[PDB]
Amino acid sequence: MRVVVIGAGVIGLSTALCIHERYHSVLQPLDIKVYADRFTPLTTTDVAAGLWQPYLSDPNNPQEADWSQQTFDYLLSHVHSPNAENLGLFLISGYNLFHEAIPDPSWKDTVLGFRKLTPRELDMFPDYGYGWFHTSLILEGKNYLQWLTERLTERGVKFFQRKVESFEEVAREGADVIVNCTGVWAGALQRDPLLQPGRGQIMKVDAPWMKHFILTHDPERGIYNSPYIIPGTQTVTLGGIFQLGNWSELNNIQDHNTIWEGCCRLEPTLKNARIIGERTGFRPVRPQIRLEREQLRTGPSNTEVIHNYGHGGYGLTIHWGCALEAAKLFGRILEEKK
Amino acid sequence: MRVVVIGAGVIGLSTALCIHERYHSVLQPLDIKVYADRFTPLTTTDVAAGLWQPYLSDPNNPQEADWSQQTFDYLLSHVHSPNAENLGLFLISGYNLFHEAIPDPSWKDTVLGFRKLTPRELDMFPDYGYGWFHTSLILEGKNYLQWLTERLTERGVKFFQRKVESFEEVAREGADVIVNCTGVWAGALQRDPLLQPGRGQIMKVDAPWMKHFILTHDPERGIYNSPYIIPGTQTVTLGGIFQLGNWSELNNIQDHNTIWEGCCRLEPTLKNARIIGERTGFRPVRPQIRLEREQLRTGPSNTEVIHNYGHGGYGLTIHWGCALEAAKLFGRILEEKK
Ligand SMILES: Cc1cc2nc3c(=O)[nH]c(=O)nc-3n(C[C@H](O)[C@H](O)[C@H](O)COP(=O)(O)OP(=O)(O)OC[C@H]3O[C@@H](n4cnc5c(N)ncnc54)[C@H](O)[C@@H]3O)c2cc1C
Ligand SMILES: Cc1cc2nc3c(=O)[nH]c(=O)nc-3n(C[C@H](O)[C@H](O)[C@H](O)COP(=O)(O)OP(=O)(O)OC[C@H]3O[C@@H](n4cnc5c(N)ncnc54)[C@H](O)[C@@H]3O)c2cc1C
Ligand SMILES: O=c1[nH]cc(CCc2ccc(C(F)(F)F)cc2)[nH]c1=O
Ligand SMILES: O=c1[nH]cc(CCc2ccc(C(F)(F)F)cc2)[nH]c1=O
Repeated sequence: MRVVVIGAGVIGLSTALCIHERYHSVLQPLDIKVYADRFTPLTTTDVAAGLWQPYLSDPNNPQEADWSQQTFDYLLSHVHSPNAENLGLFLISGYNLFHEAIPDPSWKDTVLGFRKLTPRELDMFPDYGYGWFHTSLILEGKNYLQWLTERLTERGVKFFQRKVESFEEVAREGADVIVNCTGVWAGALQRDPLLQPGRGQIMKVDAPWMKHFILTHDPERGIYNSPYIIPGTQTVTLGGIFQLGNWSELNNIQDHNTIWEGCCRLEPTLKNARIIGERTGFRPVRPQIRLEREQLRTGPSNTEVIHNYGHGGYGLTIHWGCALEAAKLFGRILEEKK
Repeated sequence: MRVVVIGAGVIGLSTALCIHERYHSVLQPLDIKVYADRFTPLTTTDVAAGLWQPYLSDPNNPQEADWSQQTFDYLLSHVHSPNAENLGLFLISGYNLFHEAIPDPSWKDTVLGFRKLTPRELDMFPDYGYGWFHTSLILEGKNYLQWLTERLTERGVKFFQRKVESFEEVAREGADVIVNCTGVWAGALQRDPLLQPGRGQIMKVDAPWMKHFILTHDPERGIYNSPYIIPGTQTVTLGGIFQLGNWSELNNIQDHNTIWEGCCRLEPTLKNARIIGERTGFRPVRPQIRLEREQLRTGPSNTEVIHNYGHGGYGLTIHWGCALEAAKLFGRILEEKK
C-alpha cells in the first residue's frame, strides 16, 4: 500500500502515526510518505500555545465534541508520565472571563474541576463580572511536532520537502491513498470556498510568575478578538486577535499594540515582562472540519483521498480524535481493496 | 527614640518597616537600627518557598488566624500590581492531598476558590483518596527580603552585622526599645524551652511545566513529613522533611533521597528535572508565636522589649499581621513614655 500524507502539521503527523499504528501489519505493510512544503518549526501548529479548549458554542458536527474529548482523555492519561516532557504536555488551571452571564460550555465535564468564579475571584478582574475556573492541559506545538516526527522516523516514515500542486501529481507517482492534511491551504489542491484564514498574531513574553491561563471574551467580536494570557513551559503567550480573510504573514504594530495594551490591562504585571518573540499564523477556519473520504478520477486511474482539514482554532485540541477517525476511514479503504 | 531591631529575616525587617511607617513622625522621629548576625541570602526566610498556607489544625492563639488572614489580604491587594515582581508575589493554585477524609481548614474562606477535589482529580494521584483544591499566593522569600531592605534603607534605617550576646549589650548602647526578632535562636538571649528547631531540607528543581502546588499529608508524622512540590517564579521547591531538635545545618543523603523518591512518586515528571540547588533550614517551632511585651531590668536602667518570634512553618504566611501587632505594641510603649 503506497500512502502519501500531504502535510506536516499536527493533523498530518498524527494521522500518519495513527494509520501506521493501526494498519501497518505483518499481513499488509504500508509505505507511508509525508510530503510537506514547510515543516517544524515553520508551521501554524508551531505558533500555537496549545491549550486544550474548544469553542464556546457547541460544534457544527457534534462528532467534534467526541473527538475533542477523546483527545483530552488521551493526553490526561499521559500528563504525569515522565515522557510528558517530550510531548510538551502539562496541566494548567485558569480563568475564562466574560462581561455578562453566559451558559455552561459543552465541554465542562471533559476538563477537571469546572466551576464558576466566586465574587472574590471576580473582584480581581475589574472589567469582568462573570467567569469560570477549571483545570485543562497544554500540549506544546513545537514539542509535539518534534516528538511525532521522531516516532514517524522510528517507524520508517520518510519525509520530503515539496509543494504538491495537484492530487494528480501524487497519483501519477503511484499514491494508492492520499491523506490530505494541508490546513488553510487546502483550497489550492481542490477549491473549498468554505475554508478561510483566521489570521492571528501573538507575543511570547518572559513572565514565569504567571501560573494560570487567563482568557477574556467579547462574543460580539467573536472568538479570539479579546486578550488572552497563556503560560507555556518556558514562555507566556500573549494574544487575542482574529482577522477573517487576512493572508498577510507579517507581524504588525497595530496588532502588537492591541495585544500588549490588552493583556497589560488584564494583568498589569506583564508591563514588566521581557518580550522574547512575536509570531503570525492562519487558523484554518471552516464551518465544520472536513473529515471525509473522496475518490478522485485523475488520469489513467482513480485514487482514494482522505480529507482531514479545517480545524480552526482547535486543531491541537481535537487532533487525536480526528487522526483515529481518519484511521477508521483508512480501514474502510483497505476493506474495499480486500 | 532609639530603637534596635535584632534580626533581619521576614519578621525583623517587616517589623522595622511597620514601626517606621506608623510611628516615625514629625512630632516623634525614631532612630531604628537593625542588628543581625546573618542577612539575605543567608537566613531561614531565604530557604523558604513562601507559599501562603497555615497549619491544618486551628492555631493555639486564635489571633494567629486573624494575623494570617490580614497577611493574605495585604498580599492579594498587591498581586496584580506591576511591582509584584519586586516583592516576589504571585498567585498559585493546587492540591492538598490526604489518605483519608479530614474536615475543612480554619482558613478555607481566606484563600480563593476552595473546594474538595472531584474523584476524577483524585484519580490522578493513586496514593491519595481525599483532598482539596484552592488558589493562594506565593511570596518569594529572598525577593521580599531584598525589597524590604530597600524600603528600610530608603527610610534611613541602618544595618549592622553583629551577633548580640545579650539584651544588656544593646541596652548599654542606649536602646530605648529592643525589638527581638531572632527566630529559632531567641533562646540564646533569653531561655525559652518552648522554642525548638524543626529542621527542614529542600531541593530546588528545574521543572517549569509545573504550574500547581502539590502538598501531601501524613498527619501521624505531622506537618511537613510528607512530600511537597511548590513552583516558584524560577524553580520548583521539592521538600517534605521535619526533624524536631535537629540543629545540623548540613544537607544529607538520606533526607535528599526521602524528598527525591517522595516527590517523584507524587509527580513522576520530576524524574527528568534538573536539580539546581539544595538547602537546609530551621523552623522556629513554638506552641504559639511569642508576640508580647516585656520590660527588662538590666544594669543602671530598665528597657522595653517587644518579642516577636516562634513563627514555625508559617512565618511568611503571618508576617504582616505580626508586624502590625508589634507596631501596636510599640505605640503602647510610646504612650507610656508620653
Ligand atoms: C496564533 C494561534 C494560536 C493557536 N492556539 C491554539 C491553542 O492554544 N489550542 C488549540 O487547540 N489550537 C490552537 N490554534 C489552532 C491550531 O494551530 C490549528 O488548528 C492547527 O495548527 C492546524 O493544524 P494543521 O496540521 O491542519 O495545519 P498546519 O500546521 O498549518 O500544517 C499544514 C501543512 O500542510 C502543508 N501543505 C499545505 N499545502 C501544501 C501543498 N500544496 N503541498 C504540500 N504541503 C502542503 C504545509 O506545508 C504544512 O506542513 C492556534 C492557531 C493560531 C494561528
Ligand atoms: C525549608 C523551609 C520552608 C519553609 N516554607 C515556608 C512557606 O512556604 N511558607 C511560609 O509561610 N513559611 C515557610 N517556612 C517558615 C519560615 O521560613 C519561617 O517561619 C520564617 O523564616 C521565620 O522568620 P524569622 O524572621 O523569625 O527568622 P529568620 O529568617 O531565621 O531570621 C532570624 C534573624 O535573627 C538573627 N539573629 C538571631 N540571633 C541573633 C543574635 N543573638 N544577634 C543578632 N542577630 C541574631 C539572624 O541572624 C537572622 O537575621 C519555611 C521554613 C523552612 C525551614
Ligand atoms: O486560535 C486559537 N485557538 C486557541 C487559543 C487559546 C486560548 C483560547 C481558547 C478558546 C477561546 C474561545 F473560547 F473563544 F473559543 C479563546 C481563546 N488561542 C487562539 O488564538
Ligand atoms: O515549614 C514549612 N512551611 C510551609 C511549607 C509549604 C508547604 C506546606 C504548607 C502547609 C503544610 C501543612 F498543611 F501541613 F501545614 C504542609 C506543607 N513548607 C515547609 O517546609
